[PDB]
Amino acid sequence: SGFRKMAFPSGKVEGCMVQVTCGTTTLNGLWLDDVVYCPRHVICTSEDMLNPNYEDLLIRKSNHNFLVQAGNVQLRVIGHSMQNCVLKLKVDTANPKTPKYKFVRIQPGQTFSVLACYNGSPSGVYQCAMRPNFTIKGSFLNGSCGSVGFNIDYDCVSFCYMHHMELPTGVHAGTDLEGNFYGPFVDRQTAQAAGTDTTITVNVLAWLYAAVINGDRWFLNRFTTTLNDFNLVAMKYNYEPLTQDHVDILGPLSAQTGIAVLDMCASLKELLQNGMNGRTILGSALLEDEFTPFDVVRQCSG
Amino acid sequence: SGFRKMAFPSGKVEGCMVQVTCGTTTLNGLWLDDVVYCPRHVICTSEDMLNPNYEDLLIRKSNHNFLVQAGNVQLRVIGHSMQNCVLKLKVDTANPKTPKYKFVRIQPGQTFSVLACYNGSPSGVYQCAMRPNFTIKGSFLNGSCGSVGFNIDYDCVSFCYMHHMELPTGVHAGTDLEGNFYGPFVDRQTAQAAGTDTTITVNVLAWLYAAVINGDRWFLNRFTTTLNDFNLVAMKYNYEPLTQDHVDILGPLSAQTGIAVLDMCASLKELLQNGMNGRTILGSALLEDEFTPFDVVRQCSGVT
Ligand SMILES: O=C(N[C@H]1CCCC[C@H]1Nc1c(C(=O)N2CCOCC2)cc(Br)cc1[N+](=O)[O-])c1cc(=O)[nH]c2ccccc12
Ligand SMILES: O=C(N[C@H]1CCCC[C@H]1Nc1c(C(=O)N2CCOCC2)cc(Br)cc1[N+](=O)[O-])c1cc(=O)[nH]c2ccccc12
Repeated sequence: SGFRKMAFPSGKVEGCMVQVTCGTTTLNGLWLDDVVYCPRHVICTSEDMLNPNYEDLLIRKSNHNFLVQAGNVQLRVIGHSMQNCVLKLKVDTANPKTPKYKFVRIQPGQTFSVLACYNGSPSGVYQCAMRPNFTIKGSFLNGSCGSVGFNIDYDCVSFCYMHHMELPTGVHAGTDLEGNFYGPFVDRQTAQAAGTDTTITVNVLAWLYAAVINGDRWFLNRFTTTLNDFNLVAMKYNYEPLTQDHVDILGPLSAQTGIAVLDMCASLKELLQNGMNGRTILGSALLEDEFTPFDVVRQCSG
Repeated sequence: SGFRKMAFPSGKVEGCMVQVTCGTTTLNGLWLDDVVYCPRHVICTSEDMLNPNYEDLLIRKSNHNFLVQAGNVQLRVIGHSMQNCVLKLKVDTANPKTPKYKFVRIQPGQTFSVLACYNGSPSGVYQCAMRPNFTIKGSFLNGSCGSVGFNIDYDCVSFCYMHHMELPTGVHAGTDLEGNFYGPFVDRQTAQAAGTDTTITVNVLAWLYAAVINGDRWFLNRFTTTLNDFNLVAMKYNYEPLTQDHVDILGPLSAQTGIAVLDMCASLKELLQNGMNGRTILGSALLEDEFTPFDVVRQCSGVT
């Protein structure tokens, strides 16, 4: 029993973190085989960031303009190139702690663990969801760029996020490990803002199943509702529409608890237009949307 | 910017987790140097659990009744002894991945990270507080016993919790690495119940400081308070009383924000009186009490 916001164990990823310095900028790099991956803005001065020409800036650098430190050993850089917004630094030593890994690009609504790092050293791990507006509500200070987000399946690390920036509202933006940005953002110091966000409805329903699994049942009701009748109510409260595929993805949880998906929607609808009336669910006064159906199944089954 | 319930990186502890089996009972062990630590109830059948005499049960065991597995490798058990509620299995191999470590016993209100494990394999990490009633609000299933809680200070892992059981209300109880339970709980399947819990007041204040550090001031007010008036009010909301040691512990946060501790106490009093009125603080609609002052300074300063 119990339900916590649980991150994946971070050991496989700690073994890949390094410090990348170029000029006056120091940040974090990801060391996999004989390549270090890090944000391309490491090569910019603050004046460069106002309007950077990365191709032109990178040509002015040689391999010796990059210092890479893993622990107390300085890795020799033998080549450099860009892929989209990530810099790839070839080093003369392969990382012996390189795990089985893949680069994957995730969708809004999917969760992942973040290993927050500074100067190549881990500070902590936490669990994040990609918001529908493609930001993440992270915890990042100066020097955090290059920290990565990831999932683990069996022995294989799926890197999905590399951190690049903080927006004026204090939320964060980054790229996949192929350097493609999540959301309409650019690595330039210019006016940028997070769009209006919505709530990940499939994740809220999964978390309501987690609460029922853990004995919170006061919000279940006698009513039922159609998917289109629910979707019309949800859209008025800035909730993402529920698709039929979402319902199929909630099948396992509905079978475990015996509560039809549309019966849980009927409860969620009543929660949205009535509130919680001073009560809590799993220790929260808000409807939580940073647990996917798979996350609930995993934590409630090992 | 931002504020998250952040756990310590788990790598140094991941390399210490093993699987311990005795009979048909399996659970997790902690392998440090040539010793594996685990809950002593690994030697019990379910019939033994109502009124076990662990001295009598252990004397009937031999070294070869314990199978300890680290990955695909079996570790030969060469000795065994009990210390309070933990079993110490000596093995013929010292753990090459042993970190620098310490055994500590924490206070009510302090936090630590839990590496939840099953069959010797870590499956997740999260941050916990020792509640005032000496339980933790964990996430644990059958097979999780022997999972550990820990902090990191400098280069050293401070182990502070080993998991033993789940109480009827779904909260959790365990021991330090000496085998002494937190609270009045015992490793018997007898009627046990968490007492009534309280809110960790010094942690709520530290968290309000994190909100200020992150740029929010809407909950401050022009009032101050005496410490004794603050405690008279706060205890009517089932908040733990605030001591002068606590006030000194909030010093660094108070000095960084320019808000005196007793002025933050005034704000807390008003929050308890009014609630948030449809607002949130660092993403929460309730007053969070599972961040210590040291947690706040660490996450707001980038300690690695
Ligand atoms: O070091 C961080 N950022 C650097 C990294 C490389 C240089 C540009 C900058 N990134 C941004 C930012 C930005 O982060 N800031 C933060 C406030 O000051 C300026 C604007 C905004 C836009 Br718009 C575009 C970019 N960009 O294109 O890289 C940074 C990261 C973090 O998560 N949180 C922090 C908290 C405090 C201070 C710094 C950070
Ligand atoms: O395997 C777990 N526990 C086992 C470990 C071996 C000894 C007995 C039992 N510990 C207890 C418990 C207890 O946990 N339970 C669990 C529900 O059914 C019975 C009562 C209560 C008291 Br009172 C005393 C003890 N004791 O003395 O060990 C266990 C751990 C967990 O965190 N969460 C779970 C969720 C579901 C099922 C099991 C667990």
